[PDB]
Amino acid sequence: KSLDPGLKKGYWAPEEDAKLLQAVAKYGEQDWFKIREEVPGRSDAQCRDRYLRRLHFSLKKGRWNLKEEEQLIELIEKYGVGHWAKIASELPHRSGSQ
DNA sequence: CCGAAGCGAGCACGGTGCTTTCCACAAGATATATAAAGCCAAGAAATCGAAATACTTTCAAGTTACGGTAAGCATAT
Repeated sequence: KSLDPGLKKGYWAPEEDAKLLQAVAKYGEQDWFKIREEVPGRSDAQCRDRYLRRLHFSLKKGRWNLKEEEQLIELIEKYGVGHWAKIASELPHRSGSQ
């Protein structure tokens, strides 16, 4: 993903809405190397996490209400700290980076 | 019948320090036969060493799911 003349380091999504989302109907969540052969300027390593953090549905999002602190408590009560410990390996999509 | 000229010639040259073709017939050669004994000697049958075309495992190579901080931009005070 470095020293490559064919990659693009942009911030927005120019044509990504069509180049990257078609794979949702084309390929599964495996063998991402088939995607980079058709989408120029994008590498599979960043594309995986982009697809993940963009097309996920089950996330703790919204405004901080009077019922979310209990959610945080029961989240940090499942196995422990969760952010950086090994217990993050079994947390479903609850990665530490978020 | 002697005379001249070749001409062949015995005579000398110092002291020492054998092969094969036949009658001779008198022996030889090739002939069994036990019979114990070990070995040499060539033809099959059993056995084992070298190894190649294959199977396990080791080992290099890149692409894989999963972060570690760090920087540019939106919006509340």
